[PDB]
Amino acid sequence: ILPDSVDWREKGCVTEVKYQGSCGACWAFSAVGALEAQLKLKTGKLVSLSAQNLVDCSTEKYGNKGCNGGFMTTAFQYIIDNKGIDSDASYPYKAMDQKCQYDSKYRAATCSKYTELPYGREDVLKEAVANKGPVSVGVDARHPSFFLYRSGVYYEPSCTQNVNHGVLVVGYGDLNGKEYWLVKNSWGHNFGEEGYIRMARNKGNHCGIASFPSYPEIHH
Amino acid sequence: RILPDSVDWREKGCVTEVKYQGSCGACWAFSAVGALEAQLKLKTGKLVSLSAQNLVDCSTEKYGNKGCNGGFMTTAFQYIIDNKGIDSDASYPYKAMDQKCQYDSKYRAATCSKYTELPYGREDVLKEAVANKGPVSVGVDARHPSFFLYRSGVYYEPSCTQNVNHGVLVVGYGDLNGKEYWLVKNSWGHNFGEEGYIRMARNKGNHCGIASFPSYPEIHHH
Ligand SMILES: CNC(=O)CCS(=O)(=O)N1CCN(c2ccc3nncn3n2)CC1
Ligand SMILES: CNC(=O)CCS(=O)(=O)N1CCN(c2ccc3nncn3n2)CC1
Repeated sequence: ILPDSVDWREKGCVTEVKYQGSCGACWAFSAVGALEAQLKLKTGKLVSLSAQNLVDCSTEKYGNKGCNGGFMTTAFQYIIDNKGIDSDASYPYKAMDQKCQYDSKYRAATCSKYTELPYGREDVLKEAVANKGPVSVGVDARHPSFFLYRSGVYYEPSCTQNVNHGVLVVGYGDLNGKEYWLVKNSWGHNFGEEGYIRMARNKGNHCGIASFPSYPEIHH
Repeated sequence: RILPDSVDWREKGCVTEVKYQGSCGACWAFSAVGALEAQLKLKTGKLVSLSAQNLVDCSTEKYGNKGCNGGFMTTAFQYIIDNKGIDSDASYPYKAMDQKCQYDSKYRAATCSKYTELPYGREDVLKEAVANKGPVSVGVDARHPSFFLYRSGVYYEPSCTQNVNHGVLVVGYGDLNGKEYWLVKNSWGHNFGEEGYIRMARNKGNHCGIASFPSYPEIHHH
């Protein structure tokens, strides 16, 4: 039986909200956010990981275009193949495409594998969030309502399953019986609920939130 | 590692005739039914072309697909799961255009119980899956002039990228004159390449993104 509500912030597995700026690196923030929780579960250390390392190094060979978009799964595969990702501290975020400056001397995390959840299954996503950790997802954020969101459970009638924005599901619950996904965004601490959006849950895969979920894992 | 050096699923009667998608970007749909066709043959002993048009018309907005304007092999598989079936090509023929969903369970020729996405860019994992499970849905970069003009041998395009735009089916692998290849069934009719097939470079750094996004469906016992 799954818990009615989950929040990975209460378990000390979620870093401060970041600000992607004018660089379309949401995919990179989504991927490091998921791995940050698994690093905390593995080492007891909460460490922001380097989104810039993914933008600069997980490039053409991973089907990624840095500030012009990419994939959380191919980010995870890069971390696998690369045998690490640097700390945000050692490889900070500049909101630009740069030459790969990865250095193994600044490795903060590894990744052994990743798992893609089945298309559109909100019950499978609930299990994964309860049982495994925060989950990288794509949502359709290409509606003005997403940008103007301030508080409560987000529902956009024009929302589609054509997802274009990488974010991190860090929990779920209900607001007076209105069910939501708790979503960490990468638009800084002033966006929505101090960087978070509660997106309608069990509403026919609303904005494609359960379209393409994935989570990484660390060996041991 | 421990796989056969060559595979060709046409030797097992698991591959249908090459199809012609025409002026409709339904390669995703052809890729998906092609993979499921092999699994249907392995399960029931019968080779039956399945309805790419059924996917175009029915596996739509909900599945992140745009019919003649592109889609995904995985969300196609998910549609066949959710729908509990896919009609035969014969009952629901291909028109190279977007139509209203006309799926009818009276003409169901296959089901799907699950699908599997392979890890990004791992040609050894793709080899195992092709040997051990059957044909595999993949995306390739088919944007380069050289691809349209391919006639024979092993295709290697230095300008190829991992930006894939075209859904096709890996039906085998091997080596020709000291070049390792993937055997790829295309959906541009039998005038294209080797009666509708292209041999694409294998173990050449994930050439044209062939191993970028592989997937295969399965059919369970009940
Ligand atoms: C600039 N914006 C971005 O970089 C965001 C990209 S995203 O989060 O919107 N999303 C990532 C995952 N993706 C798929 C697609 C098919 C699939 N089949 N299996 C997995 N996937 N993943 C779709 C796009
Ligand atoms: C008109 N053209 C088409 O319809 C062809 C589309 S495709 O075959 O080129 N290809 C399908 C698989 N797709 C992904 C992407 C991300 C991902 N992450 N995980 C799995 N995927 N799969 C990429 C696109």
